[PDB]
Amino acid sequence: PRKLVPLAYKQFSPNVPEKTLGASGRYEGKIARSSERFKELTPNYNPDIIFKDEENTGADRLMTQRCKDRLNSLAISVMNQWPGVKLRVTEGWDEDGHHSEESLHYEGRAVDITTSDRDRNKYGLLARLAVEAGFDWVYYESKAHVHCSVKSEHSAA
Ligand SMILES: [Zn+2]
Repeated sequence: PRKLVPLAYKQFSPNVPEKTLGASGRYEGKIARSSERFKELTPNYNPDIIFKDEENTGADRLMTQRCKDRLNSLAISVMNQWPGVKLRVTEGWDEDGHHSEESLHYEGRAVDITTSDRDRNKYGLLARLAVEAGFDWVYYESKAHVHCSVKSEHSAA
């Protein structure tokens, strides 16, 4: 086994920019409910994940299949890491323009996460678990959350 080293505040892994092919790849444009690409999004109702849903719209649950798969893997690892604690999503798909101009939040490929107990001291390790869970980019963006994203299925050729 390898020793698990938490990410430090503002560290990102892999250590390259988010929207490079070695990480989560390109911005593909905003997804709105009326978009054809809204069909890229699937609602995550994993009982072992808490969703903040501050907008009261269920947007936080709507994400791409790859995002869902990586998040679901991480959910198991979080419960393993801290028995009694669960993975929590505080911001998923954003319909409201609350990020920078070309955010993967706008297309359901990024989630901001915490632990269910909101113990900020756990977040560096949470970030390392997100890397181990296979998220394509993980960024300890604020003391209050870890930003995790995935690539799209649209660079296969
Ligand atoms: Zn984020």
